[PDB]
Amino acid sequence: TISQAVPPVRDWPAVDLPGSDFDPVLTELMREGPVTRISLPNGEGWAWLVTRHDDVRLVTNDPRFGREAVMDRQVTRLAPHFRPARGAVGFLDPPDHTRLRRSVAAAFTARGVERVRERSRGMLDELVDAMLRAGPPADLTEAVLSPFPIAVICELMGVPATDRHSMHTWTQLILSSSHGAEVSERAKNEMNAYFSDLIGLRSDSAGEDVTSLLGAAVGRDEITLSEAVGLAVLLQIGGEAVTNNSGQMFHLLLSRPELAERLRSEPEIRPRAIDELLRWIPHRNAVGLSRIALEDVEIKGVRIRAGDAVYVSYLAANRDPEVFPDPDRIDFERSPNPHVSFGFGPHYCPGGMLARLESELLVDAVLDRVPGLKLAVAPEDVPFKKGALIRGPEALPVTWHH
Ligand code: HEM
Repeated sequence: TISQAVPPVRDWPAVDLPGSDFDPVLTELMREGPVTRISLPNGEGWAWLVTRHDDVRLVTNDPRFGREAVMDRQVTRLAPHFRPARGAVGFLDPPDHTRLRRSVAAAFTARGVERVRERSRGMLDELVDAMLRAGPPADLTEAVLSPFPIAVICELMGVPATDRHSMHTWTQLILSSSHGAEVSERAKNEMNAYFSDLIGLRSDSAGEDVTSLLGAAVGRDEITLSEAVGLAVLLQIGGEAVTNNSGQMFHLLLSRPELAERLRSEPEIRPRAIDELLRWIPHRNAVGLSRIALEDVEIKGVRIRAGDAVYVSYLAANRDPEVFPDPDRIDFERSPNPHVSFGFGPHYCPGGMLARLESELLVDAVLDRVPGLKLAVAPEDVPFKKGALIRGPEALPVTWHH
Protein backbone atom coordinates (compact mmCIF):
# COMPACT_ATOMS: atom_id res chain seq x y z
CA THR A 1 0.00 0.00 0.00
CA ILE A 2 2.12 2.89 1.37
CA SER A 3 5.92 3.07 1.06
CA GLN A 4 7.76 2.82 4.36
CA ALA A 5 11.12 4.50 3.75
CA VAL A 6 14.19 2.53 4.72
CA PRO A 7 15.94 3.83 7.87
CA PRO A 8 18.97 6.10 7.43
CA VAL A 9 22.36 4.40 7.55
CA ARG A 10 23.75 5.11 11.04
CA ASP A 11 27.53 5.30 11.42
CA TRP A 12 28.77 3.31 14.44
CA PRO A 13 32.41 4.33 15.12
CA ALA A 14 34.67 2.36 17.46
CA VAL A 15 34.48 3.99 20.88
CA ASP A 16 36.08 2.88 24.13
CA LEU A 17 33.35 2.87 26.77
CA PRO A 18 34.15 3.25 30.52
CA GLY A 19 33.52 0.21 32.75
CA SER A 20 30.11 -1.34 32.08
CA ASP A 21 28.41 1.81 30.71
CA PHE A 22 25.89 1.08 27.96
CA ASP A 23 26.78 2.22 24.39
CA PRO A 24 24.85 5.44 23.74
CA VAL A 25 24.91 4.83 19.97
CA LEU A 26 23.25 1.45 20.62
CA THR A 27 20.69 3.22 22.82
CA GLU A 28 20.01 5.65 19.96
CA LEU A 29 19.53 2.71 17.58
CA MET A 30 17.21 0.98 20.05
CA ARG A 31 15.08 4.12 20.20
CA GLU A 32 14.94 4.55 16.43
CA GLY A 33 12.82 1.48 15.71
CA PRO A 34 13.09 -2.29 15.65
CA VAL A 35 14.91 -2.37 12.31
CA THR A 36 17.80 0.00 11.60
CA ARG A 37 20.76 0.19 9.22
CA ILE A 38 24.35 0.56 10.44
CA SER A 39 27.79 1.15 9.10
CA LEU A 40 30.71 -0.11 11.16
CA PRO A 41 34.36 1.05 10.91
CA ASN A 42 35.52 -1.89 8.74
CA GLY A 43 34.27 -3.94 5.80
CA GLU A 44 32.05 -2.17 3.27
CA GLY A 45 28.52 -0.82 2.92
CA TRP A 46 25.75 -1.19 5.46
CA ALA A 47 23.87 -3.91 7.31
CA TRP A 48 20.46 -4.26 8.89
CA LEU A 49 20.39 -4.31 12.71
CA VAL A 50 17.64 -5.76 14.91
CA THR A 51 17.44 -4.91 18.63
CA ARG A 52 14.13 -6.34 19.96
CA HIS A 53 14.13 -9.76 21.66
CA ASP A 54 11.62 -11.34 19.27
CA ASP A 55 13.41 -10.12 16.13
CA VAL A 56 16.77 -11.25 17.50
CA ARG A 57 15.36 -14.75 18.12
CA LEU A 58 13.90 -14.76 14.60
CA VAL A 59 17.10 -13.74 12.87
CA THR A 60 19.35 -16.09 14.83
CA ASN A 61 17.11 -19.18 14.70
CA ASP A 62 15.39 -19.00 11.29
CA PRO A 63 16.80 -21.15 8.44
CA ARG A 64 16.24 -18.27 6.03
CA PHE A 65 19.41 -16.61 7.43
CA GLY A 66 22.83 -18.06 6.75
CA ARG A 67 26.37 -17.80 8.09
CA GLU A 68 28.48 -19.28 5.28
CA ALA A 69 27.25 -16.62 2.87
CA VAL A 70 28.85 -13.97 5.13
CA MET A 71 32.24 -14.83 3.70
CA ASP A 72 31.09 -14.08 0.13
CA ARG A 73 31.79 -10.35 0.59
CA GLN A 74 33.18 -7.65 2.88
CA VAL A 75 30.23 -7.09 5.20
CA THR A 76 30.50 -3.94 7.35
CA ARG A 77 32.09 -5.02 10.64
CA LEU A 78 33.84 -3.78 13.80
CA ALA A 79 36.99 -5.97 13.69
CA PRO A 80 39.82 -4.77 11.40
CA HIS A 81 40.58 -8.34 10.24
CA PHE A 82 38.18 -11.02 9.01
CA ARG A 83 37.64 -14.69 8.08
CA PRO A 84 40.62 -16.73 9.45
CA ALA A 85 39.69 -20.24 8.41
CA ARG A 86 36.46 -21.01 6.53
CA GLY A 87 35.79 -24.18 8.48
CA ALA A 88 35.43 -22.13 11.63
CA VAL A 89 32.30 -23.21 13.45
CA GLY A 90 30.99 -19.63 13.38
CA PHE A 91 30.86 -19.66 9.58
CA LEU A 92 29.21 -23.05 9.08
CA ASP A 93 25.55 -23.70 8.33
CA PRO A 94 23.60 -26.94 9.10
CA PRO A 95 25.07 -28.95 6.31
CA ASP A 96 28.22 -29.10 8.50
CA HIS A 97 27.65 -26.86 11.55
CA THR A 98 25.43 -29.48 13.13
CA ARG A 99 28.00 -32.28 12.72
CA LEU A 100 30.63 -30.20 14.48
CA ARG A 101 28.45 -28.95 17.36
CA ARG A 102 26.90 -32.40 17.86
CA SER A 103 30.34 -34.00 18.18
CA VAL A 104 30.98 -32.16 21.53
CA ALA A 105 27.50 -31.10 22.66
CA ALA A 106 27.32 -33.70 25.47
CA ALA A 107 30.31 -32.23 27.34
CA PHE A 108 28.75 -28.75 27.42
CA THR A 109 25.23 -29.46 28.71
CA ALA A 110 24.40 -28.70 32.37
CA ARG A 111 25.02 -32.36 33.16
CA GLY A 112 28.11 -32.43 30.99
CA VAL A 113 29.80 -29.50 32.68
CA GLU A 114 28.81 -30.75 36.14
CA ARG A 115 31.43 -33.47 35.57
CA VAL A 116 34.23 -30.99 36.26
CA ARG A 117 32.62 -28.97 39.07
CA GLU A 118 34.39 -30.52 42.05
CA ARG A 119 37.83 -30.51 40.40
CA SER A 120 37.24 -26.93 39.29
CA ARG A 121 36.20 -25.88 42.77
CA GLY A 122 39.45 -27.40 44.01
CA MET A 123 41.59 -25.61 41.43
CA LEU A 124 39.88 -22.34 42.31
CA ASP A 125 40.64 -22.94 45.99
CA GLU A 126 44.28 -23.40 45.05
CA LEU A 127 44.35 -20.08 43.23
CA VAL A 128 42.62 -18.25 46.07
CA ASP A 129 44.90 -19.98 48.65
CA ALA A 130 47.85 -18.56 46.79
CA MET A 131 46.36 -15.06 46.55
CA LEU A 132 45.58 -14.99 50.28
CA ARG A 133 49.06 -16.27 51.12
CA ALA A 134 50.75 -13.56 49.04
CA GLY A 135 48.63 -10.94 50.85
CA PRO A 136 46.84 -7.77 49.62
CA PRO A 137 46.53 -6.01 47.32
CA ALA A 138 46.12 -8.19 44.24
CA ASP A 139 44.96 -7.95 40.66
CA LEU A 140 42.00 -10.32 40.83
CA THR A 141 42.14 -10.78 37.06
CA GLU A 142 45.79 -11.88 37.04
CA ALA A 143 45.51 -13.89 40.24
CA VAL A 144 42.20 -15.65 39.65
CA LEU A 145 39.84 -14.63 36.85
CA SER A 146 42.43 -15.22 34.09
CA PRO A 147 43.97 -18.55 35.15
CA PHE A 148 40.77 -20.23 36.40
CA PRO A 149 38.86 -20.53 33.11
CA ILE A 150 41.99 -21.98 31.46
CA ALA A 151 42.38 -24.59 34.23
CA VAL A 152 38.73 -25.54 33.93
CA ILE A 153 38.80 -25.90 30.17
CA CYS A 154 41.97 -28.00 30.39
CA GLU A 155 40.07 -30.40 32.62
CA LEU A 156 36.94 -30.46 30.43
CA MET A 157 39.03 -30.93 27.26
CA GLY A 158 40.95 -33.80 28.79
CA VAL A 159 44.43 -32.31 28.32
CA PRO A 160 47.12 -34.57 29.89
CA ALA A 161 48.35 -32.96 33.15
CA THR A 162 51.98 -32.52 32.01
CA ASP A 163 50.84 -30.47 29.03
CA ARG A 164 48.46 -28.13 30.78
CA HIS A 165 50.99 -25.50 31.62
CA SER A 166 52.04 -25.50 27.94
CA MET A 167 48.32 -24.99 27.26
CA HIS A 168 48.23 -22.02 29.63
CA THR A 169 51.17 -20.40 27.96
CA TRP A 170 49.83 -21.00 24.46
CA THR A 171 46.46 -19.56 25.41
CA GLN A 172 48.07 -16.46 26.89
CA LEU A 173 50.21 -15.97 23.80
CA ILE A 174 47.36 -16.42 21.33
CA LEU A 175 45.91 -13.05 20.22
CA SER A 176 46.21 -11.72 23.85
CA SER A 177 49.78 -10.84 24.70
CA SER A 178 52.00 -8.52 22.73
CA HIS A 179 54.48 -9.30 19.88
CA GLY A 180 51.78 -8.85 17.30
CA ALA A 181 51.49 -11.19 14.31
CA GLU A 182 54.47 -13.51 15.08
CA VAL A 183 54.21 -15.11 18.56
CA SER A 184 50.41 -15.29 18.49
CA GLU A 185 50.24 -17.34 15.25
CA ARG A 186 53.23 -19.46 16.29
CA ALA A 187 51.40 -20.26 19.57
CA LYS A 188 48.34 -20.97 17.46
CA ASN A 189 50.38 -23.31 15.29
CA GLU A 190 51.75 -25.16 18.30
CA MET A 191 48.29 -25.51 19.84
CA ASN A 192 46.92 -26.65 16.47
CA ALA A 193 49.61 -29.30 16.17
CA TYR A 194 49.06 -30.40 19.76
CA PHE A 195 45.32 -30.90 19.38
CA SER A 196 45.84 -32.55 15.98
CA ASP A 197 47.99 -35.13 17.69
CA LEU A 198 45.84 -35.64 20.81
CA ILE A 199 42.58 -35.88 18.86
CA GLY A 200 44.28 -38.14 16.31
CA LEU A 201 45.50 -40.38 19.13
CA ARG A 202 41.96 -40.53 20.48
CA SER A 203 40.47 -41.75 17.18
CA ASP A 204 38.82 -44.71 18.90
CA SER A 205 38.40 -43.37 22.42
CA ALA A 206 35.21 -43.87 24.42
CA GLY A 207 36.29 -41.08 26.74
CA GLU A 208 33.86 -38.28 27.51
CA ASP A 209 36.27 -35.36 27.75
CA VAL A 210 36.03 -33.05 24.74
CA THR A 211 39.16 -34.16 22.88
CA SER A 212 38.08 -37.82 23.25
CA LEU A 213 34.67 -36.95 21.83
CA LEU A 214 36.35 -35.09 18.99
CA GLY A 215 38.75 -37.99 18.38
CA ALA A 216 35.92 -40.51 18.26
CA ALA A 217 33.82 -38.34 15.92
CA VAL A 218 36.85 -38.03 13.64
CA GLY A 219 37.32 -41.79 13.84
CA ARG A 220 33.74 -42.38 12.71
CA ASP A 221 34.14 -39.83 9.87
CA GLU A 222 31.49 -37.53 11.34
CA ILE A 223 33.95 -34.65 11.13
CA THR A 224 37.41 -34.15 9.66
CA LEU A 225 40.56 -33.84 11.74
CA SER A 226 40.89 -30.21 10.60
CA GLU A 227 37.36 -29.32 11.73
CA ALA A 228 37.96 -31.01 15.08
CA VAL A 229 41.26 -29.19 15.66
CA GLY A 230 39.80 -25.80 14.77
CA LEU A 231 36.91 -26.25 17.16
CA ALA A 232 39.20 -27.58 19.89
CA VAL A 233 41.36 -24.46 19.65
CA LEU A 234 38.28 -22.17 19.79
CA LEU A 235 36.93 -23.94 22.87
CA GLN A 236 40.37 -23.99 24.51
CA ILE A 237 40.86 -20.22 24.17
CA GLY A 238 37.19 -19.38 24.79
CA GLY A 239 37.55 -18.89 28.56
CA GLU A 240 38.78 -15.34 28.09
CA ALA A 241 35.11 -14.53 27.66
CA VAL A 242 34.55 -15.68 31.26
CA THR A 243 37.64 -13.79 32.41
CA ASN A 244 36.26 -10.56 30.93
CA ASN A 245 32.63 -11.13 31.86
CA SER A 246 33.35 -12.23 35.43
CA GLY A 247 35.63 -9.20 35.66
CA GLN A 248 32.61 -7.03 34.95
CA MET A 249 30.65 -9.13 37.47
CA PHE A 250 33.08 -8.41 40.29
CA HIS A 251 33.56 -4.80 39.23
CA LEU A 252 29.78 -4.47 39.73
CA LEU A 253 29.67 -6.49 42.95
CA LEU A 254 32.44 -4.34 44.45
CA SER A 255 31.43 -0.92 43.12
CA ARG A 256 27.78 -1.51 44.10
CA PRO A 257 28.22 -3.02 47.57
CA GLU A 258 24.49 -3.77 47.99
CA LEU A 259 24.81 -6.49 45.32
CA ALA A 260 27.69 -8.21 47.08
CA GLU A 261 25.83 -7.80 50.38
CA ARG A 262 22.79 -9.54 48.91
CA LEU A 263 24.87 -12.45 47.70
CA ARG A 264 26.49 -12.86 51.12
CA SER A 265 23.18 -12.59 52.98
CA GLU A 266 21.27 -14.98 50.69
CA PRO A 267 23.74 -17.44 49.08
CA GLU A 268 20.78 -19.38 47.71
CA ILE A 269 20.11 -16.60 45.17
CA ARG A 270 23.58 -16.77 43.66
CA PRO A 271 22.68 -18.84 40.57
CA ARG A 272 19.77 -16.51 39.68
CA ALA A 273 21.92 -13.50 40.50
CA ILE A 274 24.58 -14.73 38.13
CA ASP A 275 21.98 -15.08 35.40
CA GLU A 276 20.83 -11.55 36.01
CA LEU A 277 24.38 -10.31 35.88
CA LEU A 278 24.87 -12.23 32.64
CA ARG A 279 21.76 -10.58 31.25
CA TRP A 280 22.81 -7.07 32.19
CA ILE A 281 26.58 -6.97 31.58
CA PRO A 282 27.46 -5.38 28.22
CA HIS A 283 29.64 -8.29 27.15
CA ARG A 284 30.90 -6.95 23.80
CA ASN A 285 31.56 -3.77 21.80
CA ALA A 286 28.98 -3.08 19.08
CA VAL A 287 27.92 -6.31 17.30
CA GLY A 288 29.76 -9.44 16.26
CA LEU A 289 29.00 -11.65 13.30
CA SER A 290 26.11 -11.06 10.88
CA ARG A 291 23.95 -13.48 8.90
CA ILE A 292 22.89 -13.18 5.24
CA ALA A 293 19.20 -13.29 4.27
CA LEU A 294 19.01 -16.32 1.97
CA GLU A 295 15.61 -15.23 0.65
CA ASP A 296 13.48 -12.09 1.18
CA VAL A 297 12.28 -11.81 4.79
CA GLU A 298 9.89 -9.23 6.24
CA ILE A 299 10.69 -7.96 9.71
CA LYS A 300 8.35 -5.42 11.37
CA GLY A 301 7.13 -4.30 7.95
CA VAL A 302 10.65 -3.89 6.56
CA ARG A 303 11.69 -5.98 3.57
CA ILE A 304 15.07 -7.53 4.15
CA ARG A 305 16.33 -8.49 0.70
CA ALA A 306 18.06 -11.75 -0.12
CA GLY A 307 21.77 -11.03 0.03
CA ASP A 308 21.48 -8.29 2.68
CA ALA A 309 23.53 -8.64 5.85
CA VAL A 310 21.68 -8.65 9.16
CA TYR A 311 23.15 -8.14 12.64
CA VAL A 312 21.53 -8.88 15.97
CA SER A 313 22.35 -7.06 19.19
CA TYR A 314 22.09 -9.54 22.03
CA LEU A 315 23.00 -6.67 24.39
CA ALA A 316 20.02 -4.65 23.19
CA ALA A 317 17.74 -7.71 23.27
CA ASN A 318 18.71 -8.20 26.89
CA ARG A 319 17.30 -4.71 27.65
CA ASP A 320 14.02 -5.29 25.78
CA PRO A 321 11.50 -3.50 28.05
CA GLU A 322 8.65 -5.84 27.16
CA VAL A 323 10.57 -9.00 28.02
CA PHE A 324 12.58 -7.45 30.87
CA PRO A 325 10.53 -4.83 32.72
CA ASP A 326 12.78 -2.10 34.14
CA PRO A 327 15.56 -3.61 31.95
CA ASP A 328 18.36 -1.39 33.24
CA ARG A 329 17.77 -2.50 36.80
CA ILE A 330 19.92 -5.31 38.16
CA ASP A 331 17.28 -7.38 39.97
CA PHE A 332 18.59 -10.70 41.32
CA GLU A 333 15.02 -11.91 41.89
CA ARG A 334 14.02 -11.25 38.27
CA SER A 335 10.95 -13.50 37.56
CA PRO A 336 11.48 -15.10 34.29
CA ASN A 337 14.96 -14.34 32.88
CA PRO A 338 15.10 -15.46 29.19
CA HIS A 339 18.29 -13.55 28.37
CA VAL A 340 20.31 -14.17 25.20
CA SER A 341 23.75 -13.32 26.54
CA PHE A 342 24.83 -16.72 25.23
CA GLY A 343 23.17 -16.07 21.92
CA PHE A 344 20.33 -17.94 20.28
CA GLY A 345 19.64 -20.43 17.52
CA PRO A 346 22.09 -23.04 16.17
CA HIS A 347 25.13 -20.84 16.87
CA TYR A 348 24.27 -20.30 20.57
CA CYS A 349 27.31 -20.40 22.80
CA PRO A 350 28.50 -23.96 23.58
CA GLY A 351 30.23 -22.56 26.66
CA GLY A 352 27.15 -21.03 28.33
CA MET A 353 26.60 -23.76 30.91
CA LEU A 354 30.32 -23.90 31.52
CA ALA A 355 30.42 -20.10 31.98
CA ARG A 356 27.61 -20.27 34.53
CA LEU A 357 29.43 -23.01 36.45
CA GLU A 358 32.68 -21.03 36.43
CA SER A 359 30.88 -17.85 37.49
CA GLU A 360 29.06 -19.64 40.34
CA LEU A 361 32.30 -21.12 41.71
CA LEU A 362 34.09 -17.77 41.33
CA VAL A 363 31.38 -15.84 43.16
CA ASP A 364 31.42 -18.44 45.95
CA ALA A 365 35.18 -18.32 46.55
CA VAL A 366 35.65 -14.57 46.06
CA LEU A 367 32.66 -13.55 48.21
CA ASP A 368 33.17 -16.18 50.91
CA ARG A 369 36.95 -16.45 51.27
CA VAL A 370 38.32 -12.89 51.01
CA PRO A 371 37.78 -11.07 54.33
CA GLY A 372 36.88 -7.40 53.83
CA LEU A 373 37.25 -7.59 50.06
CA LYS A 374 36.91 -4.23 48.29
CA LEU A 375 38.30 -2.39 45.30
CA ALA A 376 41.78 -0.93 45.86
CA VAL A 377 41.00 1.97 43.49
CA ALA A 378 37.95 4.12 42.81
CA PRO A 379 35.52 2.23 40.53
CA GLU A 380 36.11 4.65 37.67
CA ASP A 381 39.87 4.05 38.00
CA VAL A 382 39.64 0.36 37.11
CA PRO A 383 41.20 0.10 33.65
CA PHE A 384 38.94 -1.49 31.02
CA LYS A 385 40.01 -2.96 27.65
CA LYS A 386 40.49 -0.47 24.84
CA GLY A 387 40.07 -1.28 21.14
CA ALA A 388 38.38 -4.50 22.21
CA LEU A 389 35.78 -6.85 20.78
CA ILE A 390 34.87 -8.25 24.20
CA ARG A 391 34.62 -5.70 27.00
CA GLY A 392 36.02 -6.12 30.48
CA PRO A 393 38.74 -5.06 32.85
CA GLU A 394 42.44 -5.05 31.94
CA ALA A 395 43.00 -5.49 35.68
CA LEU A 396 40.80 -5.58 38.76
CA PRO A 397 42.82 -4.30 41.73
CA VAL A 398 41.38 -5.42 45.06
CA THR A 399 42.38 -5.33 48.69
CA TRP A 400 41.27 -6.99 51.91
CA HIS A 401 42.24 -7.79 55.51
CA HIS A 402 45.39 -9.86 55.84
C1 HEM B 1 29.93 -15.48 30.04
C2 HEM B 1 30.96 -15.96 29.00
C3 HEM B 1 30.49 -16.08 27.52
C4 HEM B 1 29.61 -15.32 26.80
C5 HEM B 1 28.79 -14.08 27.24
C6 HEM B 1 29.58 -15.89 25.45
C7 HEM B 1 28.83 -15.40 24.43
C8 HEM B 1 28.77 -15.86 23.15
C9 HEM B 1 27.98 -15.30 22.06
C10 HEM B 1 27.07 -14.07 22.20
C11 HEM B 1 28.21 -16.04 20.96
C12 HEM B 1 27.64 -15.84 19.53
C13 HEM B 1 26.35 -16.54 19.17
C14 HEM B 1 26.00 -16.28 17.70
O1 HEM B 1 26.87 -16.44 16.85
O2 HEM B 1 24.81 -15.89 17.47
C15 HEM B 1 29.15 -17.09 21.34
C16 HEM B 1 29.65 -18.06 20.51
C17 HEM B 1 30.56 -19.06 20.84
N1 HEM B 1 31.11 -19.22 22.11
FE1 HEM B 1 30.75 -18.13 23.73
N2 HEM B 1 30.43 -16.99 25.38
C18 HEM B 1 30.99 -17.12 26.63
C19 HEM B 1 31.90 -18.12 26.95
C20 HEM B 1 32.39 -19.10 26.09
C21 HEM B 1 33.35 -20.13 26.49
C22 HEM B 1 33.95 -20.26 27.92
C23 HEM B 1 33.59 -20.88 25.40
C24 HEM B 1 34.52 -22.11 25.24
C25 HEM B 1 34.02 -23.39 25.92
C26 HEM B 1 32.78 -20.34 24.32
C27 HEM B 1 32.71 -20.81 23.03
C28 HEM B 1 31.96 -20.31 21.99
C29 HEM B 1 31.93 -20.83 20.64
C30 HEM B 1 32.75 -22.04 20.15
C31 HEM B 1 31.05 -20.07 19.93
C32 HEM B 1 30.66 -20.23 18.45
C33 HEM B 1 29.41 -21.17 18.37
C34 HEM B 1 28.87 -21.43 16.98
O3 HEM B 1 28.90 -20.47 16.18
O4 HEM B 1 28.43 -22.56 16.71
N3 HEM B 1 32.05 -19.25 24.77
N4 HEM B 1 29.47 -16.95 22.67
